[PDB]
Formats: sequence, C-alpha cells, structure tokens
Amino acid sequence: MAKKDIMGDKTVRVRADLHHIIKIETAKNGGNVKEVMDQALEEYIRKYLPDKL
Amino acid sequence: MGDKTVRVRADLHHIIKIETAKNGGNVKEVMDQALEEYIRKYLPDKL
Amino acid sequence: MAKKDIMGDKTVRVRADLHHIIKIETAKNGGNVKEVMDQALEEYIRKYLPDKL
Amino acid sequence: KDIMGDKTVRVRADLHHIIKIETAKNGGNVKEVMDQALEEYIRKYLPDKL
DNA sequence: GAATCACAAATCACAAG
DNA sequence: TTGTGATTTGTGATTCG
DNA sequence: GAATCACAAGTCACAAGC
DNA sequence: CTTGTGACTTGTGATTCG
Repeated sequence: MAKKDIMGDKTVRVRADLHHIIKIETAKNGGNVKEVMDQALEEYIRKYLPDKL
Repeated sequence: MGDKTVRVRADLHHIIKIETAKNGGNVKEVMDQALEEYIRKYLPDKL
Repeated sequence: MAKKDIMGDKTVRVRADLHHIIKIETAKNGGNVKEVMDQALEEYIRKYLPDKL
Repeated sequence: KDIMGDKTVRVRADLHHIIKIETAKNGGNVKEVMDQALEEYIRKYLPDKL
C-alpha cells in the first residue's frame, strides 16, 4: 500500500523479556525480530483499530 | 529486565500515534500488548 | 584505545552451522556475532601468531 | 558429505589484516583461518554445541 | 568460478639430404 | 620428403577474490 | 571459488515531556 | 523518572573479481 510501500521504519520501545523470547526464537528458527513485531503490531491494529487499516 | 528497542513500519507506528494522542495511552503500551498477544497466539509454550 | 576506538570492520564468510551456534548462544546469553568473531580471532592470533599483536 | 554453506560476519579490521598478510605471505586464505578460529572458540567455550 | 600463466603438442616452413 | 626451429593454439594447473 | 559491498536489521544514548 | 526517536552499529544476501 502507498503508505507502507513509501514510508520508512520507526523506532519503538518494548518490554525486554518479550523481546528476548522473540530473539531466541528467530535465532533458532528462521526470521528476524522486526518481521515479528510488524506482524504482532498489524494483528493488534486489525483487531482493535480495524478501520485505521 | 526493562525495555529493548525495535524499528517498525512507520505507517503502523503512525496509526498508533494518532490513536494514543486522540484517546489515551502511549506507543510502548501498545507494543508490549501487541507482542504479548502475538506470543500467546503463536508461541504459548514460551511461559 | 585511540587506535581501537576509531577501528572499523572487515567482513568475512564463515561456515553456516558455526555461525548458527553463535547466533543462538549470543541471542540467549548476550553479545553479538561480531563481538565473538573479534574475541575468537584475537585468541587465535594470540595462540599461533603472538608476534603480530 | 561435509559440504557446508557460508555466512557473512564482521571482524575488526586490524585482525583481518594480520591474517591477510600472514596467509598472503605463507599461503592459505582468510576464510580458512577465520573458520578455524571460530571452530576453536566454540570448542573452548561451547564444546557441547560442537 | 573466470582469467591468466606455462607449457606441451599441433601447424607451418624453408633447406638439405 | 622430412627433420629442426620457429610459431601458434588447446588445456590443465594456478592465481585472484 | 574467496572477497567485498550496500542495504536491511538491530542497538544506543541523547531528547522530550511526564 | 519513563518514553520517544534519529544516529549509528551490526548483520548478511547480493555482487564482484578473476
């Protein structure tokens, strides 16, 4: 989407313990943290702020 | 433990600013929740 | 250290399974791949090539 | 077989140089050495994993 | 995983045998 | 005609990254 | 095939304002 | 203080070079 396609990334804070779990996971299996964050965040929005996306 | 930093898609971060400005809250709250709800949904094992 | 504070990085390619071990260990117990590369290589040069340090 | 793929990593510049000169001088390449140093690290500190 | 060294074996070539 | 030297070409081993 | 590059992910440490 | 963020570091697939 235009706004996704074109805009950049933006730094955000997160609970370390939650973060760490994800980092361990990705180190083991595939992927990377941002990837999961972006999904986690998207799924939040689609559920709690459906119209905004 | 405390906080870690993550870069996320600016178009989503945008949506969250607007909302937390308009109704209550802050960006960190949403992340913390979003991640916990994700981790529960897909990696519940990790207790 | 002055020399060491402005010291840059070269990139090198290592066996994947070795990398994967480090990826996992660091993600669990802190540190990062580069940190480990540096220590590993210094200890090796110190071991077999002490002149060059 | 022990065919195995690779992964790019960073190393401090001066150290890489010391290898690049020694291997240039008396044969070998950096990749070999850089692997050997890594394997030996892993045996020192993470032998279980090896 | 191509380029360039280095060296062996075809290709030629004029002259003598 | 055919043996010697000069000459070019194919190719396996080797360098550079 | 080793070596290097450049663009993405990840972290840091000052900035804003609670 | 806690939270927000741009500058900087680290990570690594893509690309070069021969």
